[PDB]
Amino acid sequence: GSTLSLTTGTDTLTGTANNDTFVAGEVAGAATLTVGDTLSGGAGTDVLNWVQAAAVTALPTGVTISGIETMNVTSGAAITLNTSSGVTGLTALNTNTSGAAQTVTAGAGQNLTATTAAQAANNVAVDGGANVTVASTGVTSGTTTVGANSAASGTVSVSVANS
Amino acid sequence: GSTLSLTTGTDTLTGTANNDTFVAGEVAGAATLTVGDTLSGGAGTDVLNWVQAAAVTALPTGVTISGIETMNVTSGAAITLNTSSGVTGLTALNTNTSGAAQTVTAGAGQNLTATTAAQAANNVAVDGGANVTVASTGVTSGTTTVGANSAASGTVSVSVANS
Ligand SMILES: [Ca+2]
Ligand SMILES: [Ca+2]
Ligand SMILES: [Ca+2]
Ligand SMILES: [Ca+2]
Ligand SMILES: [Ca+2]
Ligand SMILES: [Ca+2]
Repeated sequence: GSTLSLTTGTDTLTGTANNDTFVAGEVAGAATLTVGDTLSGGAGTDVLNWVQAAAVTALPTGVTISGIETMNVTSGAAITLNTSSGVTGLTALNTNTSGAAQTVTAGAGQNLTATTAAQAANNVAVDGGANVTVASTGVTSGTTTVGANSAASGTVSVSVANS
Repeated sequence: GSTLSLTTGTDTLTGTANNDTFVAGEVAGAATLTVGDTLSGGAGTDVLNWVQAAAVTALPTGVTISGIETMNVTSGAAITLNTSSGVTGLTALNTNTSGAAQTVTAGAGQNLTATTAAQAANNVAVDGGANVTVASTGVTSGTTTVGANSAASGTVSVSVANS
C-alpha cells in the first residue's frame, strides 16, 4: 500500500484501498492530529500511528477516522481518549504510555490494548471495547481498573508487574 | 543499497534488504531523530548515522530502530545513551564526542566503540556491550571507567592519550 503523513494543518487523506498506513507524528514537536482532520482508509490493511510528546487529551474537534482498522496511540505523557464516536470501522485500538496515567474508553467492536511501562503511582482506567487487554509493568501504587463505567463485549485480560 | 534521510518530522523508513544507510542529521540545527520515528533495515549491510550539534540525551519517545546492524552517534556536546532496548538487531555501536562527556551502555551482543577527542576534564564511562573499545585523546583530568555497572561479554580495549 501507500504511506500518508498528517501535517500541523487540516488534512483530508484518503487511502489506496490497500495496505496503507497513516502517520500522525510530530512536526517541530507540534502535534499533527489537529482540528478538522479527516482520514479515510479503503481496503483492510489500514493502520493509524498517532505519536506525540504531548499528553493525549481527547480526539480533536471535527476529527473523523473512518475505514481504518488499527489505531496506535503513543504519548510522552498521559492518554485520555474516548473512541466510541468519530471513529468507525476500527477493529483494534492500542494505547501506550511510559510513566503516566491512562484513561481510555473504546467503542464495542474495538479490541482495546493498554500497554503501560513504569506505571508507578499513575492510574490505569479502561472501559468499553470488545476484547480488552491491560499490560502494565513497573507498577507500584497505581490502580488498575476495568469496566467501572462500561464493560467489555468480549474478554478482559489484565496483567500487572511490580518490582 | 539505498540511502534514506530522516526529517524534523515523524519518519517511517524501510530498507531494501541490502547495503542501505540511514541519515539522521540536522535541519536548521534541529535534530532529525525525533518522536515516533520508526526505522527498519532488511538484509545485513545496515547503517544508521546520527549526527547532532546538540548533546545526545536518550532515544526519543516512540522511536524504534530495528534490523539495523551499525549505529554511529556523533555529538557537538555530551553523549548519554542506553541501547539495551528500543534497538534490536544491533551488532555495532560507535559513539563520538569531541570535548565533552560520554555515558554509554550497550546491550550484550553489541560491540561498543567510544572515541573521544580533547577529553579534558570530561569523564568517559561505559557499560555492557560485547567487545568494548575506548579510544580517548587529549585527556587531562578525565576518568575513564568501564563496566562499573555491567561488564563486557567480550574484550575490553581502552586506550588513552594525554599532552
Ligand atoms: Ca486502504
Ligand atoms: Ca493535521
Ligand atoms: Ca480499511
Ligand atoms: Ca524524524
Ligand atoms: Ca537493508
Ligand atoms: Ca539489516
